[PDB]
Amino acid sequence: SKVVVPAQGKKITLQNGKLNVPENPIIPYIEGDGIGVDVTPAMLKVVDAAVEKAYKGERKISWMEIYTGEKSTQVYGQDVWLPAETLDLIREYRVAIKGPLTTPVGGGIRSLNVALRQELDLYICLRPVRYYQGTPSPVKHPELTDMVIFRENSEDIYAGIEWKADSADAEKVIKFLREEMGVKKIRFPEHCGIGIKPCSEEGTKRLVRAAIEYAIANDRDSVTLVHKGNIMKFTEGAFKDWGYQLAREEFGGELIDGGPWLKVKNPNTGKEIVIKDVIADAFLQQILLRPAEYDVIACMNLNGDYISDALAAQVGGIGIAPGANIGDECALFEATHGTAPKYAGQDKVNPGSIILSAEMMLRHMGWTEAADLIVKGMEGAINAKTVTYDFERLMDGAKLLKCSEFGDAIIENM
Amino acid sequence: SKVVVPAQGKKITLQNGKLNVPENPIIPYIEGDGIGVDVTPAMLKVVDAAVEKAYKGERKISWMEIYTGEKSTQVYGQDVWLPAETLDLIREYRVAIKGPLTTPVGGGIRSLNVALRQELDLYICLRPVRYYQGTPSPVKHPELTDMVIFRENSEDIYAGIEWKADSADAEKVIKFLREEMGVKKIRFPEHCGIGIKPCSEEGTKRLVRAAIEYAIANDRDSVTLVHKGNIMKFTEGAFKDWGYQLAREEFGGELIDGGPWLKVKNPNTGKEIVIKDVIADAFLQQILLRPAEYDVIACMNLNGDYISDALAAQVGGIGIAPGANIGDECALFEATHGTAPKYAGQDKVNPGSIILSAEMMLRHMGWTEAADLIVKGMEGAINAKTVTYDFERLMDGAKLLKCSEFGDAIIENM
Repeated sequence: SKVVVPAQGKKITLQNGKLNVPENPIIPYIEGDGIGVDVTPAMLKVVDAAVEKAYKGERKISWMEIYTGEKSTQVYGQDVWLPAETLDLIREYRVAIKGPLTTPVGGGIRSLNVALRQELDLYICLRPVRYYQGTPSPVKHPELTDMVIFRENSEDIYAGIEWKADSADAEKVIKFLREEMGVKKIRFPEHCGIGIKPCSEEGTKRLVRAAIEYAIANDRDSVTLVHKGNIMKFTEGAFKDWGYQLAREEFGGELIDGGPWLKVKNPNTGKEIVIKDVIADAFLQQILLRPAEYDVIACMNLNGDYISDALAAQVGGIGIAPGANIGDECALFEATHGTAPKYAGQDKVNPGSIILSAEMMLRHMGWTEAADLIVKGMEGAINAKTVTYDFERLMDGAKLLKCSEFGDAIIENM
Repeated sequence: SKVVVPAQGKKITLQNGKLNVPENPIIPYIEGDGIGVDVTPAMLKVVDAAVEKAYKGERKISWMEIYTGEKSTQVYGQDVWLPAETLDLIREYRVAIKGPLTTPVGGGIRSLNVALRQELDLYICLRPVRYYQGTPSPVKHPELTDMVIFRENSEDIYAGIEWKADSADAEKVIKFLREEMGVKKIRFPEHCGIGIKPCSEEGTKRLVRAAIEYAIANDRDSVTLVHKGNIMKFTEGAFKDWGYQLAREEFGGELIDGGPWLKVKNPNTGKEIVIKDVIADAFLQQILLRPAEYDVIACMNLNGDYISDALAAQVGGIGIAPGANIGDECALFEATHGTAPKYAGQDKVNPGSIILSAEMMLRHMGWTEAADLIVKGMEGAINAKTVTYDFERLMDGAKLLKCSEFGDAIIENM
């Protein structure tokens, strides 16, 4: 209704579990607030150059701007932060990409990024983190990290189920817990906020299934379920058990030694994938001390959030980390950093996160060639030390490029 | 009743907020399971040598063994994992120290370490992490880390309030949430485990109060409240607001710029302590990229758990990290690592965690001199590269010592 659909261009189609991508697909993009105004132009330009180069003019993306966040209120009016037609247009065109998003405080508005994930049921937050050679790192051996994070997106304490201290609601549920359920375990029941943490069987088996499948499809070496199950037995500990059960039941997993670890034979390469588990706080220690031992990771919403932010910091990629939210019916690729308003409009932030999310988008579309040209470009620009301000501070002998120019530097190394 | 109280020795007394420590105090210690059998002898020996050296024979600790964990079932019978008299004896003698503890699986027994903390209301988990010069680290600059963690111990999802998927209880609370509270936000209400997350005003203001107080008493530069409040507004976000409120209300905090940060003038050194906050997942990134910016940290139970484990890994101290659980009526110092049963009895694990917890014990008792001799010993043994197996693997040119012998090496560098 305020989105203008491209006259040239054809909708991607879902013909039962498989994308049928035309040569001129319409892709919805959300520009993003803050520095989205800098990074999203850089991404449209390098993706265009990568499909122009890989398919020699046969394929072309018809980009369609849709709205969410601060720009949505400037287009539809001050009150609409998430238009109902963004949800419909992402549902319809199947794959979309977005920049950083501002959620307002003061108006009872819950996180717009988590709202897109939940409203569209994009239950997989996929976070690949690997080291790009030559980026400045705080650790001695960043090259040892090559992990892919499957974070569950639709349950955990992120479901937003909570009531304020001293609200009627809070008083009411605390009353139910103490009188009807007999909980004598709340230390101070007055002036007390309450949050609900759900974890279901369906919720964890659909995310773990996608994790093992990813591991078979890419011949990864192991799947690690991380959980804090010693303290949370019926939510986090239920996640590890349902995950091992699904590896037994659906993938024909077998005990290594006398457990708990399983082996799943890859039906294509013949190799064995270890299904193991580690407690979440020991895992935060293990990615730093023994990163080469881990590969595909499956975990719940909050842990997945902490794990990927932590891992993206140790490989030097807080600003070049890609991400995707994948459901059964659509997928949303995204800059995983914030809107950083102080730099907005200055053409200086790193466009690397949304560009590498666009290569995840292209690879998902089946446009592997265009996608390999982007990570080729990326490795070469970073190796050339022809780099953005955030990388140049920490490097010696680098050439400082604006946001837009690092875009050109990715095209030059293609 | 099976503890034998020392014939020589006198109880420490609490004479309103202040410990009155005799020259021959009786200290309860829990030996610990697993490698507790190796580390606790090493600690009794170096603490004895430190008080013998500092006070030239005037002071002496009368050690009293009390029981919890696997050793408790060998002394009181197979069913008693936590004797009621351990709780009483720690309450009574005021300060105790413990080794690692085995919680059994299969018998519905919840974490014995969290049970001691809750049952005794030791609401402060204090975790000091600093780098000891010369220990092998995975990061380029471990020397930049000097932080003290005030983790809340009595609320959060750690209160153990949860019900199994498909249990009657679970069905009942899910029914209450959907019908009486109107929650349409649980994605799959069948086969669903539920955990409760409480956060009260009293609970967070008593921990934040102790954090600021610590900062005044030791002239630390800042107190950072870390929370995941953008998603959990009424538990984690309530923690940051109550913490800033307490810094305004009780410490006379003033706005820096136009907020949110506050300044608290130290009434003894005249210096300004910054009260700031950072989101928990960005913080996990910031301790690795800008560790020199943080100092005292205040946070809830789960975050505090993750933060300290992560920070102890980057300074090389997964096995030499000390810790304390402090309440208004008693304190329990502890090895913060696990029972590691494969090494138990072999005299090879690092006794460093429980020894540095004993220096926290001595400092708490007011025996500062004996306590400075232990960290003097520690720095010198580690600097001598006269070290335990876990440190020697990662170092070149080290001399390998058994557990007991690293104890002697701490006494030799005193």
